[PDB]
Amino acid sequence: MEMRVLLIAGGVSPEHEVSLLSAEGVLRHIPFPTDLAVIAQDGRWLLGEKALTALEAKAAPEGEHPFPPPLSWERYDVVFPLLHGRFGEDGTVQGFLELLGKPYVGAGVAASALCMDKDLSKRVLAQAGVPVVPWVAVRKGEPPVVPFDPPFFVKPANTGSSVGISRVERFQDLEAALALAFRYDEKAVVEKALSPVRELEVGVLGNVFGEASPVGEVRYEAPFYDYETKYTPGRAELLIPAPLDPGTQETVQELALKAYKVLGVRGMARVDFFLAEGELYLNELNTIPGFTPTSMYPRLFEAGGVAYPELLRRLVELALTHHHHH
Amino acid sequence: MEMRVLLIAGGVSPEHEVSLLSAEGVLRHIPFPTDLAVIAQDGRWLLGEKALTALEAKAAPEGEHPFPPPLSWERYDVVFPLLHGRFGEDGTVQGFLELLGKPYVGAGVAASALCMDKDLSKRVLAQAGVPVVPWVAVRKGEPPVVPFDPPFFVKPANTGSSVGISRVERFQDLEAALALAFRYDEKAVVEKALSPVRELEVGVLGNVFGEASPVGEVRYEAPFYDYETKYTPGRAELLIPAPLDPGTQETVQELALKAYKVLGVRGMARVDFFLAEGELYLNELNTIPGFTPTSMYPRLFEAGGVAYPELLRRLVELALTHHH
Ligand SMILES: Nc1ncnc2c1ncn2[C@@H]1O[C@H](COP(=O)(O)OP(=O)(O)OP(=O)(O)O)[C@@H](O)[C@H]1O
Ligand SMILES: Nc1ncnc2c1ncn2[C@@H]1O[C@H](COP(=O)(O)OP(=O)(O)OP(=O)(O)O)[C@@H](O)[C@H]1O
Ligand SMILES: [Mg+2]
Ligand SMILES: [Mg+2]
Ligand SMILES: [Mg+2]
Ligand SMILES: [Mg+2]
Ligand SMILES: [Rb+]
Ligand SMILES: [Rb+]
Ligand SMILES: [Rb+]
Ligand SMILES: [Rb+]
Repeated sequence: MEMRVLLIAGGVSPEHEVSLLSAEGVLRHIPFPTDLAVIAQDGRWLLGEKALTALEAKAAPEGEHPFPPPLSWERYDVVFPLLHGRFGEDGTVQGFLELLGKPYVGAGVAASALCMDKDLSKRVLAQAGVPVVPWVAVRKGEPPVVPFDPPFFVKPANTGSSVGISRVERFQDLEAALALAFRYDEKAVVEKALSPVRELEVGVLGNVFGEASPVGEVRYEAPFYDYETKYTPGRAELLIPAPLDPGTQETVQELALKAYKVLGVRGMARVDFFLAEGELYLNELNTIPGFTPTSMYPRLFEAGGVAYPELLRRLVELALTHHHHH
Repeated sequence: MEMRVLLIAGGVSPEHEVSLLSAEGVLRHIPFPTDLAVIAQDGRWLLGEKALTALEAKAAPEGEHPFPPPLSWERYDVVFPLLHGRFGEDGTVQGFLELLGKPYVGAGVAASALCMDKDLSKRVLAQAGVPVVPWVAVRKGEPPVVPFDPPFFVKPANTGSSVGISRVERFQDLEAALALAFRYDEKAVVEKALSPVRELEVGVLGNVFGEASPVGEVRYEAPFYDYETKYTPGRAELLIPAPLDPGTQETVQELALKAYKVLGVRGMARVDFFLAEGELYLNELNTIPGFTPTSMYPRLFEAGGVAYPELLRRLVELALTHHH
């Protein structure tokens, strides 16, 4: 194999540890020679053997090299950013790689920024006619104006892994939920809580001609699909294909591919939906989905006949056929 | 407080030369010690004396240092990207500066990326209830479907300075218009042309919650506000305050601030509008407006009591305010 890939994991967002878990899964299956670079929680980079050491430790609070790191970029044919959340999944790292001129996996600057913002992505989806849950944006230090009645879900606008998210039952509890959310972002969303709800997820793979995996369903005992439920082995019930009538599954895949085109994604996405009283809502799109042992995206494509090494090989090829097209 | 500013100008977009002219304006009025760095048209950087030489020449086709440059970033307290268009105004350079950790002037990654894309920004604004002209996007290689009558304006979705824009009067000319646009972007927009039309502009200054300048109106003799009209001395007249009914000036300023807040813009924008048959349309936001001798943003704020050195002072201060 002449191909050489640079995997970047870790990061400064609250999903630092999740990103390192995703790295273990990708490195276990990727069929190209791949080097790891870790972004420690302080923003400094660990390279070579120190990055592997940090991987085993499953967290890297302190790094060695201030950005930009002394990394030999010219050794790598493709860069694979596996950095969930702010400063990784939101276009920041993508902007750096664009300036380096390196082919890289996944969505570009604008689609990455847009899909990380739960307010702006919903505006664009709603404008395209995609159903989304009623919501309002709230900015820090500005009084909330919620045209609908609780229960609410309150989120930092740029969150992942359910960090900073509250299920809010009483309006009295809103200001506490917003204040938690504002620990992670200057902007929060307040959404109408669907209850009861089923949670459906579908993977997409492609640049211009996205293709959808089978639909999967998540079930759990907790009050919502929270951080502990997402990453504690065994806690989440991952059902593939979703135990749903085939027509609803078809509508979910159609909506996912529509949203992928509307939001301008490339490389990959995991698209999350809610199903409530027969109605589908697109919840969000994640441009760098998790690859942890409890993550849906590699499992969805496995069920669709795309094995884990093949899935990773296709992501790397799509990175190269995007760049060549310019 | 000590304050040393690093100004970056030039860039790889078609607004390269415009950006160097903006740099001349900024350097003439900025009240802080400021060094220039130039991105040449080939993407390589010029530092120190070679950057000032590039600036004097008003164009830098070739640079010295491949990205990322050996620039002594620690010497600067604030970075001021003055790079108009693709790879300077669209979030890419902002993403690098975010990872560098330095305060920097103007909109962040997401607001920069969205305001540069004429299709995406119209989607968001239209959803938020801001009036915008009818439009469609066209991807390179796909057949356009334009569901309204000509005339049209055809544009690269990422353009600035009117580069690659055509007024299309008949369907037979659409193909040539789109081929022109696709030299500059993989996505084009086709908009319903308003005709006749008046053009209004408002400056915004601030972080997310902005303050609006007076409204200015641009007049010119050319068929539209094109590259030559924009940058040739005397071709464009700025009427400030614009001749509007009082309800209309207020509506323009409210719409600008609403769009600014929805998009989450920081630092500055110049927000452009159309007025046709008494109806307002928001045309675009520019997060790195021009500072050339014929540019409107410094004049809009001059008319609202904010002189040029004070405008630049507030932009640098806003960058630090956000960073803290
Ligand atoms: N409007 C809602 N109604 C019901 N449940 C919700 C709603 N919004 C969020 N949730 C619950 O919170 C979970 C996380 O919300 P969301 O998908 O917005 O967060 P995330 O942090 O972006 O997720 P991921 O880790 O997939 O990136 C959902 O899986 C669901 O359990
Ligand atoms: N829909 C339209 N109807 C009428 N005139 C138009 C329309 N779109 C563009 N124009 C004309 O084309 C000019 C440039 O359009 P636009 O503002 O979209 O380009 P830009 O390159 O982003 O401008 P800037 O240099 O201000 O960034 C307008 O100022 C106007 O003269
Ligand atoms: Mg998410
Ligand atoms: Mg989710
Ligand atoms: Mg513009
Ligand atoms: Mg304009
Ligand atoms: Rb997301
Ligand atoms: Rb809304
Ligand atoms: Rb713009
Ligand atoms: Rb449209």
